[PDB]
Formats: sequence, structure tokens, C-alpha cells
Amino acid sequence: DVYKTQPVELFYPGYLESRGYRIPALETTKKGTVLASIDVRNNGDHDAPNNNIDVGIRRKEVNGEWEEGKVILDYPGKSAAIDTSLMSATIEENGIEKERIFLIVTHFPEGYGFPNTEGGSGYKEIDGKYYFILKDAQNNEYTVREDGIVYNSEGNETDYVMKNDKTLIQNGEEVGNALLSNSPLKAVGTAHIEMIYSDDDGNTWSEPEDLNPGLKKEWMKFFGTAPGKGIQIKNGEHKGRLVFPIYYTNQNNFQSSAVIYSDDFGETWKLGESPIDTASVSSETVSSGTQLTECQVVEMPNGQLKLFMRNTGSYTRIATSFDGGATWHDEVPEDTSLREPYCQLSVINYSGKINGKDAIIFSNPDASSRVNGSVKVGLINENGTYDNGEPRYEFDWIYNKTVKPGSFAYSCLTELPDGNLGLFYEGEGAGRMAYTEFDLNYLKFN
Ligand SMILES: [Ca+2]
Ligand SMILES: [Ca+2]
Repeated sequence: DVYKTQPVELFYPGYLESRGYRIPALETTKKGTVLASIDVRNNGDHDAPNNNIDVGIRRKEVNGEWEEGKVILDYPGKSAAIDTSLMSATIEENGIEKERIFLIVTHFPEGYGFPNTEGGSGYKEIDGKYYFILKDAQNNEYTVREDGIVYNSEGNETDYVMKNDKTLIQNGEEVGNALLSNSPLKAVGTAHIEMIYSDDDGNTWSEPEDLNPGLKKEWMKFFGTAPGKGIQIKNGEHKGRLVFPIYYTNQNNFQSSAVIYSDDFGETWKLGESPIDTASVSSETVSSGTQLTECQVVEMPNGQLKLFMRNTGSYTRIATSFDGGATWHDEVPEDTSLREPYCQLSVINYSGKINGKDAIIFSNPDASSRVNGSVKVGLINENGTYDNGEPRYEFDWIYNKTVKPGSFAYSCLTELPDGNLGLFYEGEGAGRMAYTEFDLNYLKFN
């Protein structure tokens, strides 16, 4: 025989001056590089608000060692970038497959986070165009229009200008930053998803692009990355589509999972329905029942999508999409092999065949609390059809292996170029982020 490395800590308290670290994401690029991203939770392990949380990343190239970590996204003050998701994706450009590594994160202005998030996209739509909202101490609404020029609520121009990094300028002088809690004009205290990308195998990253405008619905309060990774669809009519799992709340503070997706390689995004959205329930107005929260997605051989969801029930809920993430079958069953103690989980597609079948790999804490981290192997079996004739895929969990007997919380899986598996996970102690590699045999023996 078995292969199983001694776990190494890629981030730990004090590293890069940060008190805390959480929320692993893990992706392998087409060059074979492993990318591990993390919340750099500088003021401690606690969620936003009141935490200067940045995006950090470590790289391990094929036949290489872990490069030291660096911060690749850093907002002013204690404005948080929290919960990352990575995605290696490709496009055919003039006969070569060009790789772009996508990363989305959730973003809050200073002072806000999940428990006190306000609602809305953060944007005002004026004649088809979306403009960043700014608020003053008296709760008046302002808009940032062309040239960054700020307009008050009468549609009139003010002496304020907001730069794209939210710096505020009044008559040539800087007067604050709209993400900061002492600024005279403030961005709406609500959740954004922001995206960066890398075209050089994860070494350098773009400036953040906000994905809220024309994507997040005004009734949504929380609207955030489901941490871990997304996937680019390989099979079917939606081949090439980028799919990032997310979740959000409504006015009732009810959490619903979903995916956002892009058919032009990141340029524009659409929101799929939640699995909560059925013929009788609407995720806009639902107020009771099982909440579906953090989630990860895998693809079936025909391009059918399977969304595995943290939820307030005892077991993992799995939803199926026949249209590439736009909607989900109204039956959302539990899988009773997958005890789910209300913790993030990871599920990935495996490139190789196992026992002559296509397979997926799953990890989460297999217990009634965040302990006993287990990695499971599921074989995809075709089994008849749904009411609408669609293929039925089901999962034979052939291996179930404890990789972390004690504490174990959020985790993320990735496949290594040689077919081995990597695992980035919380569980070795406050702010300690561990990475280990292993082969299939290790999962089978035990
Ligand atoms: Ca920062
Ligand atoms: Ca649960």
C-alpha cells in the first residue's frame, strides 16, 4: 503493498503571520501540478466577520516538493475572502488545448458575514446595466457608474469617485475604502462570489471579478462558494460547461444548494435551480424542512450531474440533473452509506476504471460528529430508468477506509497524475491543514 504518505502540514498557526487556517481546496492541473488553496484566517479560525481572511495557495509540481505558500487575494482591512473552490478547465484555441485554472471565493465587506448578511445583489440595475451600490451613514443609496463616478439617489452626480478596488476619492483626496467600516460611503453588507483565474499553472492570478451582478437574486441574503472544487463537463451536449457548486439563503434564512455555470469559459454565468426547487417548493420562499447547504458535484458517463450535499439530515443528500446543472430531478434521496454530521464533504470523479466500472471518490467525517475521516470508493452502476426514461445511475460503495481516526472536518480530494489520490483536510488541530497521498490499495486493505 500500500502507498500512504505521512500527513504533512501545508499551513499551520504562525505560517505567513496567520493565526488561523481553514477550508481546504485541492485541484490537479493538466500539467500534473497539485494546487492547494486555503483561507488565510489571519485573526484566527473563526468565520467572518471580524477576520482579515485572505486566499492562500501552495503548489506541488510533478516530481517536485511543496512550494512555500503565498497570498493571492487580499481585501482591505477585515473584509473577508472566505471559502475557495478551484477548477482546472480547458478550451480548444487554434488546435491546442489551453488551460485556465478558475477559483471562486465568497467575499464580505468589513463587519459582515453569514450570521448578519444583508440581502440583495449589491447592485442597482439601471436600464439593463448593473451599478455597485454604496450607502451612507444615513442609509441613502448611491451608485457607481461609468468612470467610477458616484451618483446619489436623485440620479445626480456627486464629488465622489470609487476605484475598482473600492477606494473612495472626494475632490482628488482619498476619503476611505467602501469595503471598510469607517468609510463615508459603504458597499452593501452582503455576500458576493468573486472569481480569479490563472493561465500559468497557478503561479499568478487575475484581479478579482465580482460574479453577483446579473447572477445573485435580490431576495438572496447569503450567496457563497461551496468550498472545494468545481468541474468542467466532459460528456453530452453541455461538454465544456464550467460548473461551480454554491449555496445561498432566502429571506427566511433557509439554505439551498445550487450550481452556477458558464458556457463561454467563465465570461458569463447563470444560476441553476436548487434541488430545493420542486413542483411544490420554491427555494425563494421555503421556510422549513431539510436545508441543503455546502455541496460538491460529479459527472456521470453520459454527462448527467450528481450533486452531493451537506444538509440538516443524518445522511448525505444526492440530487440529479439531466440538463447540466440548470434544474434537478424533484426526488432528492439520502444515501444511507454516507452519514453526514453537518460538515463539508468532497466527492470527485476518478479517471480510471475500477473493477471494470467508472467510479467516484468521496471523503467526509463518517460519524455523528466531525471525527473518523473516511475515504470511500463508489462504483457507478446503470440500473434501468426514471419516469422520464432517463438513465438511472447508482453507487456501489465498495471501499470505506478510515484515513483520520480522530478529529476530521472539511476536506478535499484530488487525483494525482499517476492515478494516486491526494487529500487536503482539517483535523490535526486549530489552524493545522494536512495533506496526504495514497493509492487505491490503501483504501481496500483495512
Ligand atoms: Ca485582507
Ligand atoms: Ca447532516
